[PDB]
Amino acid sequence: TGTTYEAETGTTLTDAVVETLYPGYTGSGYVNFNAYTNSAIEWNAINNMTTGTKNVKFRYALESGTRNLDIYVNGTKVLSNEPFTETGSWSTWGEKTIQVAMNSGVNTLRIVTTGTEGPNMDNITVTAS
Ligand SMILES: [Ca+2]
Ligand SMILES: [Ca+2]
Repeated sequence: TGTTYEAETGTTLTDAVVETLYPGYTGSGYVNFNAYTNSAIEWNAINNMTTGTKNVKFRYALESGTRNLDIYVNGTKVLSNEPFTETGSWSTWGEKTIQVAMNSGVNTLRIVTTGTEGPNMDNITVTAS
């Protein structure tokens, strides 16, 4: 089974802030990206048992539209403009899972806005595929 990492703690934020306005988040809050481009959340301590493909499941809210994020693993961009589709409400928390390669031990994962801003981000769950 997996490990959940909160977006709001254990992370470095760039042009993004922790908030609690919309209910239903896990932990102490969620992250609101503020800039249409170059806002970011970086997890610096994702800790895996093995090297291989991981399921990374984002819990997020997005009232309308699709917003795209670049995704970096260990400093290298591995997904470009990955879509996050609407959930319908800022208090509807949906899920999106990507499959990405990661290493055993401690890894970093960063998600970055690229022109469409971002979903409000609650947490990620990482599971070996
Ligand atoms: Ca925002
Ligand atoms: Ca959270």
